Amino acid sequence: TPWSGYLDDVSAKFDTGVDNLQTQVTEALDKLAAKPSDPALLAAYQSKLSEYNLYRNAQSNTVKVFKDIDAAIIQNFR
Amino acid sequence: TPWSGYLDDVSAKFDTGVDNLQTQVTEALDKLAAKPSDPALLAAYQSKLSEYNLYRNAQSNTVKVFKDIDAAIIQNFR
Amino acid sequence: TPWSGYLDDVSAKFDTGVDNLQTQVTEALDKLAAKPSDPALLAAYQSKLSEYNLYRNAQSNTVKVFKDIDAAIIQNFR
Amino acid sequence: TPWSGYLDDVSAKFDTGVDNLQTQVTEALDKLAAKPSDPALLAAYQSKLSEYNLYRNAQSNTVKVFKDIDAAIIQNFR
Amino acid sequence: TPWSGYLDDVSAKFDTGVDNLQTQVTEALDKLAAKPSDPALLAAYQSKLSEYNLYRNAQSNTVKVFKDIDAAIIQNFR
Amino acid sequence: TPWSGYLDDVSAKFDTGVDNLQTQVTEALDKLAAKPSDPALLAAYQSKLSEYNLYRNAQSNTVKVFKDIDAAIIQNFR
Amino acid sequence: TPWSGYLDDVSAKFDTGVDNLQTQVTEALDKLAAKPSDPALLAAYQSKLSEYNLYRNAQSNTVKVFKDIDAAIIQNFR
Amino acid sequence: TPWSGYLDDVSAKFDTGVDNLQTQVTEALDKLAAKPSDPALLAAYQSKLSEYNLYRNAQSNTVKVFKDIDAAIIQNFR
Amino acid sequence: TPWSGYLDDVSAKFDTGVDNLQTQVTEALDKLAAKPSDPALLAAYQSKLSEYNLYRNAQSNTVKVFKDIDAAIIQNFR
Amino acid sequence: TPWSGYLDDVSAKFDTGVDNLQTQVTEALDKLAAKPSDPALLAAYQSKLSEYNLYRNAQSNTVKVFKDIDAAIIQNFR
Amino acid sequence: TPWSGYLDDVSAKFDTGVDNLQTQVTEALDKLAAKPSDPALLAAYQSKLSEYNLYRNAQSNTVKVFKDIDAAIIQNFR
Amino acid sequence: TPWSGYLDDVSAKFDTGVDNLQTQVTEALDKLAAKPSDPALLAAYQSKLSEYNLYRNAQSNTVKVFKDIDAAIIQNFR
Amino acid sequence: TPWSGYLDDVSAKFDTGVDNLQTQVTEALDKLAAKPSDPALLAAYQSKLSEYNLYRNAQSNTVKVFKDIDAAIIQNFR
Amino acid sequence: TPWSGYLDDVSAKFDTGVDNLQTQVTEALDKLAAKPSDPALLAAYQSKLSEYNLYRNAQSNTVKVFKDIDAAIIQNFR
Amino acid sequence: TPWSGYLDDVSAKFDTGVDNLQTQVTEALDKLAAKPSDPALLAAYQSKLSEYNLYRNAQSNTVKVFKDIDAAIIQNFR
Amino acid sequence: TPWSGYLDDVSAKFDTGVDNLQTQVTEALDKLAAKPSDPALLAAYQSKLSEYNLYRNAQSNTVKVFKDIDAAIIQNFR
Amino acid sequence: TPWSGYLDDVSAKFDTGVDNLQTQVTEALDKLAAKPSDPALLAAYQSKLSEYNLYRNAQSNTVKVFKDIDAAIIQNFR
Amino acid sequence: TPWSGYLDDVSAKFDTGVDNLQTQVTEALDKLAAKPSDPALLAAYQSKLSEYNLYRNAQSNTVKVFKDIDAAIIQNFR
Repeated sequence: TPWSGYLDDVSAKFDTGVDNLQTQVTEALDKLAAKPSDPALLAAYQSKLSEYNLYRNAQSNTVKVFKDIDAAIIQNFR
Repeated sequence: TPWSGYLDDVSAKFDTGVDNLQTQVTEALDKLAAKPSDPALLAAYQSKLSEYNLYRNAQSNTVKVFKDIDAAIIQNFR
Repeated sequence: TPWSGYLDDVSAKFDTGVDNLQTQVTEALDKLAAKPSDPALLAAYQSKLSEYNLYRNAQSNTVKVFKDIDAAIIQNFR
Repeated sequence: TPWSGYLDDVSAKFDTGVDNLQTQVTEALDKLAAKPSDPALLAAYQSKLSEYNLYRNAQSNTVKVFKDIDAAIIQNFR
Repeated sequence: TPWSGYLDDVSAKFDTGVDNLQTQVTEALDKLAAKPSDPALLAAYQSKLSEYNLYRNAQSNTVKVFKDIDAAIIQNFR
Repeated sequence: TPWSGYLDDVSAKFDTGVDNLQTQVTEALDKLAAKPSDPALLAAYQSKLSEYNLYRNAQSNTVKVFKDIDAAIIQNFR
Repeated sequence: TPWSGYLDDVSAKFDTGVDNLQTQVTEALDKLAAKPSDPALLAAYQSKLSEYNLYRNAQSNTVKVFKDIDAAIIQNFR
Repeated sequence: TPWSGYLDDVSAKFDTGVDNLQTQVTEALDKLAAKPSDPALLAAYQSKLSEYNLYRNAQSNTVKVFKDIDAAIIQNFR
Repeated sequence: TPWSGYLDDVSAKFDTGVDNLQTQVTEALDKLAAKPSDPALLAAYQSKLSEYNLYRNAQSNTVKVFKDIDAAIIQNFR
Repeated sequence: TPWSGYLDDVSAKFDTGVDNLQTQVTEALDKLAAKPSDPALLAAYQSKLSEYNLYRNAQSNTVKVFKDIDAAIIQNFR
Repeated sequence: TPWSGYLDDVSAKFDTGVDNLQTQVTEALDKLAAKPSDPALLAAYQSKLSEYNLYRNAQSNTVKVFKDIDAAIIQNFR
Repeated sequence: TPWSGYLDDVSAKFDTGVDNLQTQVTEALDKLAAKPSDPALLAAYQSKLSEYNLYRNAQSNTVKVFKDIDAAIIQNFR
Repeated sequence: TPWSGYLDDVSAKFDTGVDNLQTQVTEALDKLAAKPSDPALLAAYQSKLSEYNLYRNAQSNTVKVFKDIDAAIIQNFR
Repeated sequence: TPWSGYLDDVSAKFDTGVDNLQTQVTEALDKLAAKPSDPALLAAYQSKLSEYNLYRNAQSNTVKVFKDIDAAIIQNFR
Repeated sequence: TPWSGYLDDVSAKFDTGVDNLQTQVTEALDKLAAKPSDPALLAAYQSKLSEYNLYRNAQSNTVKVFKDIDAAIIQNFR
Repeated sequence: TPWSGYLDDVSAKFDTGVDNLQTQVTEALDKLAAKPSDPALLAAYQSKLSEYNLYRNAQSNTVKVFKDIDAAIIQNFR
Repeated sequence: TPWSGYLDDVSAKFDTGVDNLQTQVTEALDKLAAKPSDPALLAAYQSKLSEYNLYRNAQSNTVKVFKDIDAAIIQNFR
Repeated sequence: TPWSGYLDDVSAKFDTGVDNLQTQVTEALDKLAAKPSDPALLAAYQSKLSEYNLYRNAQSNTVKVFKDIDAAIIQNFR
């Protein structure tokens, strides 16, 4: 079993919270790259890519805050 | 069950809001391509295609706004 | 009763200040998705969506300022 | 009964002063990780996380001051 | 009473400024569709439709400007 | 008498510098909404609205600079 | 009568120096939360909030300096 | 005296530059509407209307450029 | 073997997704330049060129988004 | 050797694709100007001139599209 | 003699570099407003206005860069 | 005569070094607030405000350094 | 000597490139207005007017392109 | 020998990469200004000008990216 | 067997408490250096590196405190 | 053999992790500068340059973090 | 001979490392201010100004680091 | 042979432990000062300078500790 600290648990709640968004973006890209002119594939890939962008930004900026909550507590040990 | 975020729900409200506009445009194109000289088929395909254009533009520009509402909130985490 | 700090009160003043803007945007989207070609539904949804964008941006950037007012006071404890 | 000194009492006044902020941040993270694109979940998680940051900073910098009040009195015993 | 923000008030000044232009275009269309060969109905419907086009364009581009005035002020909070 | 700090004085110099631009835009909108097809009302409202846009942007970006001049001086107290 | 030391007097000179800035920010927030799209309410709340930020930072960093002037004198008793 | 900014002065240079073109178009329309078959009235109204079209287009596109010169300077304040 | 990062893989999925669209546009141009008056060559070159335009725009705007997803994560390292 | 970019190569494929259409139009004009009443010279010059018109329009509108494909890629560098 | 810092000297090099472009635009506007239908006045005013636009944009964006060169040096004093 | 220490002399060298920059910014603001659409007033106020920002930052960060040079010498008395 | 920027030089290359086309159109109009029934004057005025139309369109659309080349470079200063 | 940094080398690779495109555009303009009605000169000048536009845009946006690669490394020195 | 004092035991509790965080950071760096554009590798390396930073800071500041607890006891021997 | 510390090893893992990205960007620039109008060269250079940007940012921000991990340990020696 | 410490030598290595970049920026500004519409002068001034920005930032942030290396050694004298 | 005490041996273990870091920083500065815009020279100089900073801080804080170990033993002679 690999070790997971608290920032790993905060980061992996977004990983387990979305089910297969990492797959659905790669699947919708492979459908779009086969035919980049279908409106139904562009509108589906816009929605999946614009959610993967907000997924990664929320999952990164949350880890950045809890790292700043912790580093300001460890600063007060000494 | 495939995962659906909030931009998927906003995009699929237009998908479920129109019933079979994705079908009616493809059906009216197949009737028009068989006979591209009937005024009744041209006038019916003009109406269906000009609604599919506004369908896709509204469904795309709405996802683009809610992606900008969200990305300016996630910007304020840190 | 759930706990509410000062940034919750600042954030919920915008929530209680608008009455049902969270509802009126979802209602106007459901009317627009049923018929994305009516000018009266597009002009009503433009106004509601452009107010929900300014609602969320003002409600987020205000919380961000009061969080920076507070964190610069707590910095001066030690 | 576990022993609690004076710095434990100062630290646990913040723990008992907030009711369930340690829970509400973990609950709002679990709601946000399931859907990191809802503006209502981002705006609620911004407020809860920005209060948990000020909670921990005030609860840490207060313990640090009272530890410096005490260590400068114990310095004057000898 | 439904909530109305400032962009709703700017949009509804055009709605209340014209009296029944939303009705007069629908009435003139119903008179024209019954007989699309009368010059008096075509010349009356041209005038009503060409005013409804300028009505919607002015009512939309004004909301778009005041949304850009506001979003550049909210940008300067932080 | 309400209190006015230095950023209030900088903001209200633009308010007192224009005489009744806040009125002239609302007056020209009410004349335009009554008849959104007159070229003389559109050309007068374009000029008033394009000045109100530059009025608010200059009045906001100036307050933002003097707030950054001050916050970098208060940073140097400690 | 509650006791007030010298750092209370330095802190309350800023409290009595501004008249009702603690009120004017809460009043301007309540006007802005009712309508977060009025440029006149955003420009007035920007000025009041950007003064309350400099008010609290100056009132905190001044107390921090006089606490360091005093603690370096009390250090020289022994 | 009503206030006039710089875009008002640029717009009113076209207003004062033509003398009574706003009158001469309305006068030539009233002469043409009384008799829309005189070649001398049609040829005079063609010239006046085709100058009023270029008058309004030049007076509008000039205000639009100077509004873009200014907004790109105010962008560089911050 | 040349190195390929993740943006190379996203860009080359469009390259491998279309088979020989880079060839079919150059072949249809060489057939059209030999005879730019055949309707069958113009209608075939319109379809191929209008797909190569959407191919390059989708393949470029996708790389631009994933470059912005990544640069906002690398921003949060420090 | 003069330099030739990609738009030069696209433009010169039409130049090399037609053999001597730039010559055949000038030759057929010189034969027609010597005798502008021969039906065989008018019918031959109609065909050559109507092909030179479609030659230049296709050769110009193709360069215009590839210039818009490129400028939207260079837009995504930054 | 009025004081001139380095950003004044950078801004006034554009002012002294053009001779009377601030005059030539106002002169060409006064000639165009007297007759907004002369092609020779429109083509001369297009050239003067399109140079005044690039004059102000270059003169503003240069001051903005040297202000950012300086503010990043003054940041390194402390 | 008011007393002036060494940090007063360092701070007032910037005050006497600029002649009337405290006046020229207030004069250029009063000219800009009367007409916030003139490019010549915006470009002059950009230069004056961007110099007043660097004036105050250099005059503050220099006092902050000499206060740290001195406080580390007074630390070595005992 | 009047100042001439680069767009003046591009515009005046067309002015100096044609010799007296501005004169020859005015001369051919004065000959045609004296007798608007001579085929030799109509055929000469058709050729001169149809060249003055292409002269002004090429001289205007070239200035418009070089103004867009420049404004996209000045955009990249900051 | 004049000094050339890395952004000079990136900018001058486009300068040396095209041979005489700066000359060929000025030569094709001088041929077009002498006769702005020849289709062969318009079609040759369209190709040269549309390549000079993409030349300058690529040469500018590349320098802008490498300036942003460098400024984010120099940011990490301190 | 190497000797381990009490500060070694406090330091090695963090070493044995994390399992292979010293390995997982080096493994995630080697995966990221092979492809520094994958969002899944950047988001995984952000979490591992931000935990290794808090690991080392907590493991260092704890040893620093227990070294100060001990040195103030050994000071009281004599 | 040149000396390499730990930050050299962290920096050179990105150097050895990409194979010849420092070469492929310089090769793709030399191909693009020879012809800055080919869509295939622009789309290949966009991908290589957007990966070199993320390469340098990740390789710089990682060295910056490990320098801050180390400097906070060396701070705890004394 | 003026005295030069080690930070003077570090600062003047950038001064002697660039040859005449302080001159080439002032020369390119004087050429650009004479004609702020030439693309060749804008593209040359963009490259020189964007190198002078990185010159001053690297030359300032390096002096700032070596001043922090030294001040942390002089801190350890006592 | 110059005399070397124990603190000289502790200080010179860092001097002999790094091979030519005192040279590699001076060599990388001389390469960077010749061209302060190359990303490869900035990224190499960042790594060398950030190691020279940790080299000097570790080599200074170690001498400071062993000087405090010794001075507390010499204190116990009498």
